[PDB]
Formats: sequence, structure tokens, C-alpha cells
Amino acid sequence: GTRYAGKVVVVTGGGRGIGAGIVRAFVNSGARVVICDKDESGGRALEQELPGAVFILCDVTQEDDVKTLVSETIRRFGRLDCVVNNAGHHPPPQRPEETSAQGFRQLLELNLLGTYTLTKLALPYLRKSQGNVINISSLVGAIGQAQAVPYVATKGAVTAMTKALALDESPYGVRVNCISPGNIWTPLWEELAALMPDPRATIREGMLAQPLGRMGQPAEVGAAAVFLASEANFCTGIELLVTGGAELGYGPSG
Amino acid sequence: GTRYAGKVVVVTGGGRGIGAGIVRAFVNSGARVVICDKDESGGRALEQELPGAVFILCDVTQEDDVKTLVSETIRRFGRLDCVVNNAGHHPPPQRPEETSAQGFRQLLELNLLGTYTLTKLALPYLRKSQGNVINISSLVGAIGQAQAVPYVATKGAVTAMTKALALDESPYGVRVNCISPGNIWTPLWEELAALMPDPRATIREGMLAQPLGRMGQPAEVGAAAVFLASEANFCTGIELLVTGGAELGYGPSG
Amino acid sequence: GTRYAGKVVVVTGGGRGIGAGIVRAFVNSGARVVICDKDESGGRALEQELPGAVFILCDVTQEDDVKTLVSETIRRFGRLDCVVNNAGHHPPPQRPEETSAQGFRQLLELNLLGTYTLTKLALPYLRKSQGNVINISSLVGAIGQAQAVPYVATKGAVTAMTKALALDESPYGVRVNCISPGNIWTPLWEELAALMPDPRATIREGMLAQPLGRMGQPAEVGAAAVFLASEANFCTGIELLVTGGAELGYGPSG
Amino acid sequence: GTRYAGKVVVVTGGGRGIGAGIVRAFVNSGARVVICDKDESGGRALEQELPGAVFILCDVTQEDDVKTLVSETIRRFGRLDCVVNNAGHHPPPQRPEETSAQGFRQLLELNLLGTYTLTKLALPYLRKSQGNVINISSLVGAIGQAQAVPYVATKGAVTAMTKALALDESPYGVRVNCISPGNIWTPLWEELAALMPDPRATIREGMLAQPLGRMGQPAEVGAAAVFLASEANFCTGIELLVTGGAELGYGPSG
Ligand SMILES: NC(=O)c1ccc[n+]([C@@H]2O[C@H](COP(=O)([O-])OP(=O)(O)OC[C@H]3O[C@@H](n4cnc5c(N)ncnc54)[C@H](O)[C@@H]3O)[C@@H](O)[C@H]2O)c1
Ligand SMILES: NC(=O)c1ccc[n+]([C@@H]2O[C@H](COP(=O)([O-])OP(=O)(O)OC[C@H]3O[C@@H](n4cnc5c(N)ncnc54)[C@H](O)[C@@H]3O)[C@@H](O)[C@H]2O)c1
Ligand SMILES: NC(=O)c1ccc[n+]([C@@H]2O[C@H](COP(=O)([O-])OP(=O)(O)OC[C@H]3O[C@@H](n4cnc5c(N)ncnc54)[C@H](O)[C@@H]3O)[C@@H](O)[C@H]2O)c1
Ligand SMILES: NC(=O)c1ccc[n+]([C@@H]2O[C@H](COP(=O)([O-])OP(=O)(O)OC[C@H]3O[C@@H](n4cnc5c(N)ncnc54)[C@H](O)[C@@H]3O)[C@@H](O)[C@H]2O)c1
Ligand SMILES: O=C(c1cccc(-c2cccc(O)c2F)n1)c1ccc(F)c(O)c1O
Ligand SMILES: O=C(c1cccc(-c2cccc(O)c2F)n1)c1ccc(F)c(O)c1O
Ligand SMILES: O=C(c1cccc(-c2cccc(O)c2F)n1)c1ccc(F)c(O)c1O
Ligand SMILES: O=C(c1cccc(-c2cccc(O)c2F)n1)c1ccc(F)c(O)c1O
Ligand SMILES: OC[C@H]1O[C@@H](O)[C@H](O)[C@@H](O)[C@@H]1O
Ligand SMILES: OC[C@H]1O[C@@H](O)[C@H](O)[C@@H](O)[C@@H]1O
Ligand SMILES: OC[C@H]1O[C@@H](O)[C@H](O)[C@@H](O)[C@@H]1O
Ligand SMILES: OC[C@H]1O[C@@H](O)[C@H](O)[C@@H](O)[C@@H]1O
Ligand code: NA
Ligand code: NA
Ligand code: NA
Ligand code: NA
Repeated sequence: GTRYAGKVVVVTGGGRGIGAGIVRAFVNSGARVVICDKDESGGRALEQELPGAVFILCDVTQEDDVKTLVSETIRRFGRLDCVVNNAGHHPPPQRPEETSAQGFRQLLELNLLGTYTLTKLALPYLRKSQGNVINISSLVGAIGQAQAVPYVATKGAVTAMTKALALDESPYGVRVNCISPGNIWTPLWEELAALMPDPRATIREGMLAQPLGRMGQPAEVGAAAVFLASEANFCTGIELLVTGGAELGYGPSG
Repeated sequence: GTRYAGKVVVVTGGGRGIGAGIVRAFVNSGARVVICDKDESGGRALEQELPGAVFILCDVTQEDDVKTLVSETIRRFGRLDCVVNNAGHHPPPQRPEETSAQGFRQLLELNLLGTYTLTKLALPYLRKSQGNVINISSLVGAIGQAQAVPYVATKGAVTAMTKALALDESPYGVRVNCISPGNIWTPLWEELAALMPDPRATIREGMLAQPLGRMGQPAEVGAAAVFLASEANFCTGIELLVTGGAELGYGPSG
Repeated sequence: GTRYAGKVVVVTGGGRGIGAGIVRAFVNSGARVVICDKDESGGRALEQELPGAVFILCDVTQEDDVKTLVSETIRRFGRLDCVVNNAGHHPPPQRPEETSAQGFRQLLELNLLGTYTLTKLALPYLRKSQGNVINISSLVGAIGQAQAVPYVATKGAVTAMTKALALDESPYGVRVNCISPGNIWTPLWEELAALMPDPRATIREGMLAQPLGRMGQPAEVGAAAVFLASEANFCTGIELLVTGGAELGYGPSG
Repeated sequence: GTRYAGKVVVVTGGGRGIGAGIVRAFVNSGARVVICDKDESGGRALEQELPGAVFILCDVTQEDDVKTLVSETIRRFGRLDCVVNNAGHHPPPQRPEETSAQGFRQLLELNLLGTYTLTKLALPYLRKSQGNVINISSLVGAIGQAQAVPYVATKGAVTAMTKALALDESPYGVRVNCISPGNIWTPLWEELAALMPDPRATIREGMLAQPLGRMGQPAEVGAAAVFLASEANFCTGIELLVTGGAELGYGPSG
């Protein structure tokens, strides 16, 4: 691929799931990719698998990890063109009264502030390259979800922050966009389902939540990311839905 | 007024600005109102001014303050029908690189987690009354704003959280809605403008940002809140825009 | 009621259903109301029932009917403060290939162009009164609906037109807003359900389509309309959802 | 290019402007393209210019033209994979009172019903190919525009219809999406500007309406269309904004 040849991309949480699909999509486009993850297992194997991808251990909640991530990317590859802020977590379903302020703070640290910190540290280099930022938010930031008040709040924050930053960075030619996936079949989805009374029914429900009748694939989120980075030069501040139509349509007066 | 007679309302940050307008609108509707504020000056005078309103000193970032707020409301008035989460702050304009993770955390503590904490502590009583929650978010959570990445992020979070909570509380008959004001003429607006090079021009700009050619009034946000509490029984999870049309419309190819 | 005392309101399709609930809500607010309908049965009885409401036979697809509607309102009441464009129809479920361009044109004539024609003829008088326009659109204009391509298209048109007109009329102090109801229990809903294989199941489905677990009432749409007319002086171009939360939330990868 | 190799695409209004950019983007992707236009000049030259593109004279408001368009595409190329409904018109700025029902009907015939008619006639073949529909709507369908009530209404209709059709066609594996461009520099934009008092100032205004400080290019809309057709397999019913950020942000209380 040559769509994004000569470009350098950082993907956080790139060791499995959506992040690994984004990594593969950018390598297939011709980019060199830095896989950031807090766990070694997936990302290290991915680094061996993909020429053009390398792994850097980095917990995005730790500012000194992220500092080193950016400085190592520049030291090893000489430029930085795109940051994909994919690292994030969905906790198990939790009723509002079962949440805590402290759990909510910790989820904000990962899903919101880690995106903020890498974006901030990368922006000097993105300005030099007229690069771009892609945040991985969620459909449920826009429409809500049951038993997930903290998660929904963090993704509403990411989507809004994307628009604010797009405004601030547009004078410098740096675009900032997000992708809001719906149900994507990943190890997180599989882990959440395994906690449920009937996991198999939970998965069947997840498939049928989309008009297309299936869940999405990491590769489909990856193609959207490559589009935003490489071919969407007049897109900034957009929310690209990759949801299979879940937000469409519906799903005595007393 | 009798639209909300016999009802008990808590308004956070009710001592001035939008919150004071909401307090007045609910008193005028027949409700008893608890004015929560971290500063005594405005709220204490408002308590003397309005029969049916009382003042409780309470910093919504301090969980034990909020606990006492709820327990004192119930001890003094016997019920709780509506919580208006209005307390919040807009920092001065800040370029992204001039923000800090720590400032962002502190703003999340006020604009997002204080709303969360009062809502959580109030929900047992709102369930008993089939009451409702009204969060004061912002238009810029939805469309973005320049030089305000942390603020925009917090309001995107509030709007999303409103939808998530509406889903969770609908089985219990508790509605959860938000109001997204645009430019409202308040002491915060006046303070921000006074920091600018030309404050008078900043204010003229703010007026003309709306098709209606003026800024909004606290009383107009108050009327929207009374509508949501007292007459919107089939509304839950909505974002009620009180913006004068700022989001409408627009404001060689190389 | 005195919220809209001394004001004159026209409600199209006011003879039953949502329109009749809007008529009642405005009479209860103190307004004088002109009930426009193409059928006499409901509107005539409503005129006898409600002091302050009168009935004018008028098919909103017939420009000379609408001309006479406006001129008779002014001749009999001396002013015009608010037009509620409620007349509209939802055809039975139709697969896309079972629709016709001609059916689509006819539905546009009612749901879109009749709203346009009355608004146009009323605007000279609304300018004199600094009055306002309320269009009754639909949630499915925003999120879509199955087997309803023409209907969804007409309501997407109404919602967009509302925003365009708000922009054009804001310099004249005339606000233009819409209400997007979800499932409201009306004679139209009952008629559509009666065409289905199991009407009772269709109705049960409609109730459970909302997190609140019931359909809405005409009176709830009416209260929203009175709010927009009488108390939303800083709202223009908004889409007020009266849906019970139907748009919230959701309802292996191959 | 091989992204859309072996595929057959129809682009309406493909003879100039956005449509010509879409035609070029699909040819560059490896597709064979049928250029539909009501005028011969541009499309005929484009057919001579591009191997893999051919021109068919067709007025999308004339059902027998569109019938022949589809039957000639199938007769000459054996399949149909994607329909891009780009033909449309923006009239000169018109105050609401300067519009007519008849002008509005004529604009609906082009911008809305021509899209409907080609989509309907193409869907049997798109089902066989698991193809897709791309409608070219407009940002102003979503946020409004001054002096353009009919145009805004038609584009609100197109965007809503896109979602309705996505729902209906998802069981058949046919995706239906739209693109909502903002200011794109085209012959239509140039013609509208030339009618203004100061055309040069109108163009400068149009450039600065976007945070990116320029208008968009047909090629950028084309890349978005190729993305939707060839790589967005989990996207249906979406509205892809290609606006340069015009919808972001903003642009005493009496
Ligand atoms: N799977 C879905 O249906 C879905 C839907 C919408 C949005 N999303 C979002 O997509 C993103 C990825 O989701 P997923 O399903 O692939 O999840 P996942 O759990 O399968 O993978 C997440 C990856 O991020 C890594 N990670 C977690 N915390 C990290 C940290 N502090 N620093 C660095 N890396 C860290 C994990 O180790 C893992 O490799 C998340 O932001 C999630 O909110 C997921
Ligand atoms: N003014 C606008 O244009 C505007 C626009 C959109 C949204 N808003 C939102 O409306 C709300 C009120 O804004 P405003 O303009 O009236 O502001 P303001 O500064 O005039 O008033 C805010 C009030 O909240 C109180 N408060 C602050 N921190 C508190 C805390 N920790 N605990 C309790 N009370 C606290 C303040 O003491 C003050 O009385 C905020 O949430 C703001 O984000 C304002
Ligand atoms: N019922 C719902 O769930 C629902 C949901 C969303 C939006 N809506 C909208 O609300 C409006 C009213 O719906 P409803 O359920 O009350 O319908 P309804 O069929 O019960 O009542 C419609 C009324 O309008 C009148 N009318 C129809 N054509 C007319 C014409 N040409 N001129 C004048 N009057 C005419 C009818 O005679 C009738 O009295 C419509 O615009 C509909 O699209 C309805
Ligand atoms: N230019 C912009 O800024 C802009 C912005 C948003 C959306 N759009 C939309 O993009 C589309 C194309 O716009 P443009 O600026 O390229 O316009 P344009 O006028 O430059 O080109 C339109 C093309 O469509 C053809 N056409 C018109 N009527 C037709 C008919 N009945 N049958 C067949 N072909 C017909 C014209 O002959 C022409 O070749 C339109 O739907 C327009 O609403 C344009
Ligand atoms: O990971 C999931 C997922 C995976 C499996 C189950 C769930 C889930 C479903 C309902 C409620 C609830 O509280 C849930 F967490 N959610 C997910 C699902 C959708 C989505 F938009 C996301 O951003 C997600 O992260
Ligand atoms: O308080 C303000 C305000 C008041 C005065 C000026 C500003 C402001 C304007 C532009 C950028 C910027 O960063 C700004 F902070 N904002 C405000 C303005 C709009 C709005 F929607 C809000 O929620 C607000 O809090
Ligand atoms: O009138 C109805 C209604 C009433 C009864 C059934 C239906 C309906 C449901 C599914 C698909 C379908 O094509 C349908 F028409 N719709 C209605 C339902 C929801 C809504 F938002 C509207 O605007 C409506 O008019
Ligand atoms: O073609 C234009 C255009 C090109 C040149 C000027 C204008 C225009 C600007 C303001 C009001 C007004 O009534 C206008 F028509 N509009 C255009 C501009 C933006 C847009 F979203 C569209 O869909 C468009 O078609
Ligand atoms: O675990 C669920 C799925 O996760 C995805 O990220 C992987 O690409 C799949 O191989 C796996 O089936
Ligand atoms: O300070 C700006 C404005 O703040 C509002 O909250 C008050 O109601 C006004 O009296 C004041 O002019
Ligand atoms: O027919 C269904 C319902 O229609 C509503 O408009 C009426 O207010 C109800 O009395 C009736 O039950
Ligand atoms: O006329 C304005 C512009 O129209 C676009 O469609 C063409 O690609 C340009 O060559 C031209 O400058
Ligand atoms: Na490697
Ligand atoms: Na008092
Ligand atoms: Na009467
Ligand atoms: Na050719």
C-alpha cells in the first residue's frame, strides 16, 4: 500500500482488539507504526509479525511513559504524522448506585486524560508534519447506554474534546477527528459477555442490535482510521460512526 | 404560581447567574427551593429575598458537603422532587498547550463529578417522589469552542451522562434531562470578558453570535428548567438548547 | 391560565389526536385558538366544547383554503401570535419498492408544503406580533424508521426547514421551532395498528419502544408547544424531542 | 487503483463540480463509471478524457430517462455496484417571502425525488451485487442556512431518507449512506457568487466560514465517496461531513 507511505503513526492500546486492527490497517497502507500498550503479550507478537510495526511499552495514564513514547518515536523514526488514541476500557455493567466517584475518576484517567496527554505531547510534531489526531470514542457517548454512566460520560467527553481541539489546531493545519464504533467484536466484548448469566445470549443480542445483523470488525475501524488520516483532508472535528446502523430507528399512554 | 406547588427543588450554584434565575423560576412556580452554593454572599441574600427559598452552604466537590445538603433538605422539607446541577465554571480562554492534566482534573471535579455526586445521593429520594434531574450542560459540549478543551470536554461528559442516567432511571419513573445554554449574560460572562483586551468588543461579539442578536437571560434558562421539571413528563434524556440559535448556520479551495 | 393570555393561535389538524391536545393546552393557557382541519367531525365538537376555540374548515394542501384561514383569523380576532403546523399523515408501512413518486409527492404536499404555505401566509402577522411558529415534525425524521421512506423524508424536511426559517426570521423577532414527538397514542396510531396482523402486539411493541414504557399523550405534546410559544423566548430553530427516550441506547462479526 | 476494481458505479450530475470529482475518484479506484448528466458539455468531454468512464444523457427528474440509464448501464456493463446521487441545485439566495410553493416543488423534484427514483430503479441490481447507495446531501440540511428555505428542506429530506432506506435495505446487505459537504469550490459556487453585489467578498466569506480557512475540493468529496463504497462495510445510514469544520463553534441580554 502507498496511501500513507512514509508516514509515522502511533496507535495506543494497539496490542489487541480495535487497536491491533488499526495497526494492521496503517501498516497495510505503507505507514510505519508504533504500537503502544500497557501489556506486552499482544503488542510484542504484533511487532514480530508486522514489518514496519514496533512495540513500545507505555501506560497512557502515566505521563512519563507517554513522554518517553513520543521521544522514542521521534528518535527512532524522525517524524510523527498521526496519533490514534484507542486505549480505553469499558467496565462491566454497573447500576448508577453501584458506581463510585473514585472508579469514575480512574476511568476518566484512561479513556479521557490519556488521550489528552498523548495528544498534547504529540501536537508539536504533528504541527511540523501537518499531521492529524484520531480519537476512538463510542456511539454510546452520543446516544447513551444502560448500566454504564462512567463509560458513557468519558466517551461524551472524548467526542466533545475532539471538536474543541479541531477548532484550536485548524490554524496550524492539524486535523482532529474521532471514530465512534458501535458493537465491535474484540477481546473486551468477549470478556464482558463472559461475565453475564448467558454469555451466548448476550452475544446474540449484540449482533442483532445492528440493522446489518452482525458486529463490526477491528479491520473496519482500521479502514475508517486510514481514511481519516490519509484521504479526509477537508474533515476536521467529525465523528465517524462505525456502528452497522445501531443508532437508526426504534428498538397505552399511561 | 402552582405549576410546581408542594415540590422541593435543590439548585446547585444557585447564588448568582443562571442558578439564581433557576431558583427564582422555581419559587415563582410554587416550589420550595434549597439554594446550594460554595459562597455565602449571593445565596444568603437570595434566601432573605425569597420566601420559599433557603440557603445551604455546600461545595459540590466535597462529598460530605453534598451528603449534608441532601440530609438537611430531607430533614427540613420532608421530600425531594428535583435536583438542578448548575454549579460549574468556565476557565479563561486557554490554548491547548497552556492547559494541564491537573487543571483538567479539577474542572472535571466541579463540572462533572459534583453533578454525579449530588445526583447519586439524591436518587433514592427522587425515586420515592418520581422526581427528576436537570443538568446544566452547554452548547459548546455539542459543537465545540475555541481555547476551551477542558471545559468543552466536561460538558460533553455531562450531556452524555444525562442520557446514560435517563436510561438507568427510566424503570423507576425518574426522568433525567439537560439544558445546554449558549451565551447567557451572567457574572461569569462578565468576569471572562473583563480579562480580554477589549471587553466591550468581546461582549458585542457574544451578543451577535446569536441570530436573535442578544445574549440569553438566567430567567430564560429558569423557565426551561421549570418546564422540564413540571410539564415534560414524556421527556427524558433530552438536551434542551437555550442558545438563541447560535448553532444554526455558518459564521479558494487550496 | 394566563401564560398566553390575549394571544391568538392557529393549530392545523387540530380536530383530533396531537392537534386536539395542542388546542386544549393553548386554551388552558388563556389563548384564543383557531382549529383548522379538513374534516368537520372532531373540530366542530371541539369548538362547542371549548370557549375560546373556534373551528375553520381548511385543507392545508389548498392554498385558497389557507389564505381564507389566515384572513378569517385576523378578521375575527385582530392578531395572530402563533401557528402550530400539526396537520400531517403517516401512511401504512410500505417497503421502498412499494412506494411511488406520486404517493411521495402527495405526502410532501401535506406534511411539508402545507406547513410551508400557512407559515408563509402567517408571517406578515407574526412579524407584527413578534409571534412564533411551531412545526410538528417527528423523531423518525432524525433517526429513521423502517418501511416509511416518504414519511421520514417529509419530516427530515420539516425539521431542516424549521432551522432555515429560524435564521431568516430572527432579525424580525419571530422564533421558529419544532417538536419531534415519538410514539404518541392518537387515532392515527390506533388506525395504523389496526391494519397489522396482530394489532395488540403492535401496540405493545410501541409502548416498550420507549424507556418510559408507555406511549406519549397529546397533552404532553401540547405542553411542549405552550412552552415554546409562551416561555422559550431565547429558543429558535430547536428540535424539542417528546419521545419518552426512544432515541436513547440500543435495541459474530461476519 | 484496485480498491474498487471490477465494480460499476453510476454518478448523477457527474459532468462537472462535485459529481465530476466523484467520477474521477471512482475511475482512479479501478471502477467503471457511468456519468449521468442533463447537459452534454462536461460529461461528454469527461467520457473522452477517462478510460473507464462513459456518458449517458439523463435528466434525473424524468423517470423514463432514469429507467433507460439503469437499463443501459446493465446492458453495457453487466452489473451495478454503487449509485451516487449527486445531481442537485442550489437556487440563488431567496428570502422566505420571495419563494413559491411551485419553485419548492421543482427543487424537490430534482434534489429529492430524482435521488429517490434512481435509487428505486437501481435497488434490484444493488441487491444482486450487495452494492450501496451514496447520496450527496448538504451540511445545511443539518444546521440550516439563511435565504434558502427550499434548498435546506430538500437536503434535510435527503439525509433523513438515507437513514430510512438504510433500515429497509440492511436485511439485503445494501448499505445506504450520505455525504454532507460544506462549501465546496465548484461551478455552482462560482455562479452563485457572481450574482452577488461583491462576488469576491462572497468568496472570501465562504473560505473563512471553515476553520480550515479554505473551501473544499470535488476530489475530497470523491475520496469520501470511494471510502463509503469500497471500505466502509460496517457503515450504513451515516452522514459523512466534508465541511472543513464549518459546523464547529460559534460565528446585552435584551
Ligand atoms: N469493542 C467495542 O465494541 C467498542 C465499541 C466502541 C468503542 N470502543 C473503544 O475502542 C477502544 C478499544 O476497545 P477494544 O474493544 O479493542 O478493547 P480491548 O480491551 O480488546 O483492547 C484495549 C487495548 O488497550 C490496552 N490498554 C488498556 N489500558 C491501557 C493503558 N492505560 N495504556 C495503554 N494501553 C492500554 C489493552 O491492554 C488492550 O491491548 C476503547 O477506547 C473502547 O472504549 C470499543
Ligand atoms: N453563562 C453562560 O453563558 C453559560 C453558558 C452555557 C452554560 N453555562 C453553565 O451554566 C452554569 C452556571 O453558569 P453561570 O454563568 O451562571 O456562572 P456563575 O459563575 O455566574 O455562577 C456559578 C455559581 O456556582 C457557584 N459554584 C461554583 N463552584 C461551586 C461549587 N464547587 N459548589 C457550589 N457552588 C459552586 C458559584 O459560587 C456561583 O454562585 C455552569 O455550569 C456553566 O458551565 C453557562
Ligand atoms: N401519533 C404519533 O405517534 C406521531 C409521532 C410523531 C409525529 N406525529 C405527527 O403529529 C401530527 C399529528 O399526528 P396525529 O397522530 O395526531 O394524527 P391524526 O391522524 O390522529 O390527526 C391528524 C389531524 O390532521 C387532520 N388533517 C389531515 N390532513 C389535513 C389537511 N390536509 N388539512 C387539514 N387538516 C388535516 C386530520 O383530519 C386529523 O384531525 C402529524 O404531523 C404526525 O406526522 C405523530
Ligand atoms: N458546491 C457546494 O458547496 C455544495 C455543498 C453541499 C452540497 N452540494 C451538493 O452537491 C451536489 C453537486 O453540487 P455542485 O456544486 O457540484 O453543483 P454544479 O452545479 O457545479 O454541478 C451539478 C451537476 O448536476 C447536473 N444536473 C443538474 N440537474 C440535473 C438533472 N436534472 N439531471 C441530471 N444532472 C443534473 C448539472 O448539469 C451539473 O453537471 C448538489 O446535490 C449540491 O446540492 C454542493
Ligand atoms: O464493550 C462494549 C460492550 C460489550 C459487551 C456488553 C456491553 C454492554 C451492553 C449493555 C449494557 C452495558 O453496560 C454494556 F457494557 N458493552 C461496548 C458496546 C458498545 C459500545 F458502543 C461500546 O463503546 C462498548 O465498549
Ligand atoms: O462563559 C462563557 C464565556 C463567556 C465569555 C467568553 C467566552 C469564550 C469565548 C470564546 C472562547 C472561549 O474560550 C471563551 F471562554 N465564554 C460561555 C460561553 C458559551 C457557552 F456555551 C458556555 O458554556 C460558556 O460558559
Ligand atoms: O404514526 C406512527 C406509527 C403508528 C403505528 C405504527 C407505526 C410504524 C411502526 C414501524 C414502522 C412503520 O413504518 C410504522 F409506520 N408508526 C408514528 C410512530 C412514530 C413516529 F415517530 C411517528 O412520526 C409516527 O407517525
Ligand atoms: O452552493 C452553495 C452556495 C454557494 C454560494 C453562496 C451560497 C449561499 C450563502 C449564504 C446564503 C445562501 O442562501 C447561499 F446560497 N451557497 C452551498 C453552500 C453551502 C452548502 F452547504 C451547500 O449545500 C451549498 O449548495
Ligand atoms: O476475541 C474476539 C475477536 O477479537 C478480535 O480483535 C480478533 O481480531 C478476533 O480474532 C477475535 O475473534
Ligand atoms: O452580571 C451580568 C448579569 O448577571 C445576571 O445573572 C444578572 O441577573 C444581571 O443582573 C447581571 O446584569
Ligand atoms: O385513539 C387513541 C387516543 O387518541 C387520543 O388523541 C385521545 O386523546 C384518546 O382519547 C384516545 O384514546
Ligand atoms: O469553478 C470552480 C471550480 O470548479 C471545480 O469543480 C473545478 O474542479 C475547478 O477546476 C474550478 O476551479
Ligand atoms: Na515489526
Ligand atoms: Na427565604
Ligand atoms: Na368555542
Ligand atoms: Na471513456
